[PDB]
Amino acid sequence: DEAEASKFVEEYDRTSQVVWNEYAEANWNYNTNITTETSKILLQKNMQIANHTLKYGTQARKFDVNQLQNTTIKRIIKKVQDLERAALPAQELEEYNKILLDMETTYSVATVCHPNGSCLQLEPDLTNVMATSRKYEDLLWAWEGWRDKAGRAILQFYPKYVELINQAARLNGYVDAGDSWRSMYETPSLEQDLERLFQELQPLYLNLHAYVRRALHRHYGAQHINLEGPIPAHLLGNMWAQTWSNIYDLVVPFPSAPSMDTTEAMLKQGWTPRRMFKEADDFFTSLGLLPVPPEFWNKSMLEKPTDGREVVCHASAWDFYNGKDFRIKQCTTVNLEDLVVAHHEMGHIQYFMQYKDLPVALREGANPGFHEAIGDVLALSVSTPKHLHSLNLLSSDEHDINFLMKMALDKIAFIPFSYLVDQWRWRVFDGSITKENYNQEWWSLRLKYQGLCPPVPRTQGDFDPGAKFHIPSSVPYIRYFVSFIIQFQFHEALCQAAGHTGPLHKCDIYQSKEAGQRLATAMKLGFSRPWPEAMQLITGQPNMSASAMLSYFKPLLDWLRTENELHGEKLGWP
Ligand SMILES: NCCCC[C@H](N[C@@H](CCc1ccccc1)C(=O)O)C(=O)N1CCC[C@H]1C(=O)O
Ligand SMILES: [Cl-]
Ligand SMILES: [Cl-]
Ligand SMILES: [Zn+2]
Repeated sequence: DEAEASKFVEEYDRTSQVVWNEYAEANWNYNTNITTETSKILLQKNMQIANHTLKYGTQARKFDVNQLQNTTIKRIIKKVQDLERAALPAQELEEYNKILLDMETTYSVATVCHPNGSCLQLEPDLTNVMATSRKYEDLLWAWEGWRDKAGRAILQFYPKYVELINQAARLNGYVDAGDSWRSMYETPSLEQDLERLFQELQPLYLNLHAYVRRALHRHYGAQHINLEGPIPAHLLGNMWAQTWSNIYDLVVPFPSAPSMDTTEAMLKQGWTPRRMFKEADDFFTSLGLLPVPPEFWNKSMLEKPTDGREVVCHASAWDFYNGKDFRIKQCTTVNLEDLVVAHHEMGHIQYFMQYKDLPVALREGANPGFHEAIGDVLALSVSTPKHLHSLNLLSSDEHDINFLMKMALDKIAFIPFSYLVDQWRWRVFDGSITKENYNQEWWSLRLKYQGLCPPVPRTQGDFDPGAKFHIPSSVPYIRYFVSFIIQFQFHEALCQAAGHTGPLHKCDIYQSKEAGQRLATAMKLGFSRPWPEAMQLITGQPNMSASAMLSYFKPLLDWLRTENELHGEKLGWP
């Protein structure tokens, strides 16, 4: 029986590599050239890989995992018993695949037009408007328009999507899709753990929220900002107000200390998307980590195509399951924000390369959060004033607070948003939220967690969640909340391993081999062991903890309390 098991695993692995490699190809061609032809081929490739999944999934279920001795074989087989979408009857499977395809296409090709004929795409057009406009009505036009065109257009597909993905989940042993997704963490206390983590960052977020609200009151007027209420969702410099980095100019703690125009600097000295990824590649190798293969530069799409073809711009990293072909798909824009994204994506590629020799079923991060944290960890060091100056993009207490504020506008502001997304989806999946209350419950959470309000009252027909990539693309979001917490835990440990002393925010792990070694040993484990082990390998302890992030921002927290206190700010939104 045990002999049949290891043989099954071997056959599953060698056959999966081939089928998954072929699927990755068709999926890539569609993402990089949305045509009715590539669509048709992809949907056909869907059925083929589903066929393979059903064949081996059916076999795997015949094994009594409880009686399997080898833990690795036991772990792989248990995982293969989950057919995911392939568990759906043929009819439902094709409908589900088409549903997903249509939602993704609808989102990626949506445009917002003016009365003339000027239509803007999300990236970089609408994104730039949200980041640079300081006119309430212009920001509103883009904010509302995007939701009218992308959000509303997804609503017709969602209820069916929810029904089918939940059905698939039940056919695989779970109670609903949310249950299935949370299982990726293999942590029964997950919901409580995440709740405790969120609560620990509340003091910091609430103080940042009040400070920013005051600055907005200063700029947009008392008639448009309630000093004791939520902040209008279109004023944070980002379409989803998930990161507030772009309004740094409106909230700079010490304006007497001017900061260079980072974007102007990159452009001023000919930085290109390729340069950007080359710098990221250099940081990884400096740590002793792996460089991306030559093939990466030849097959990746680092720029928005200008040959008439429509593509999915939303940045992503791809593993073609042959241990050789890895690629990034990003309509890269030359600015600091995308430089961080490039590192984020390169972090995924590094993970792909580190565990490429493990059985395919175990080729994943310790948990989804780990996969998301890698690139961000390095980017933390890249973002330091001193590091940016070494790249010639930049030229002290007050400077520390200014830097910490810039970092907080990104990292701290994101905490409540990254927490909120799946709190909403989990309740949609378990049936607590019906299509009648999709939007209203989304905004109840936007208010409760982020303290934001819609600048325009929502009406029947609106489906704002659909205006956020991950929703129509069906990509879990809690991984980002986990990532933002643990990436600071990783930064703290790697900095200590690198011999750094003094304030954590001043640490730059560039070219530290000790740091790189901890990340490598952890990444090599892939999904072979419970994530707490990878956590231990990197940090010396096994739990998730907000301590590192709180320690990183401690100076800012103190500055924020003193500043908000002297202005008599009322934290929160009664
Ligand atoms: N200026 C846009 C940059 C996007 C980069 C990043 N991309 C995503 C992609 C997710 C994906 C999974 C499977 C298939 C297709 C896509 C990523 O995690 O790399 C992302 O979404 N991130 C990175 C952090 C948070 C989250 C976001 O922006 O909400
Ligand atoms: Cl929204
Ligand atoms: Cl996740
Ligand atoms: Zn990612």
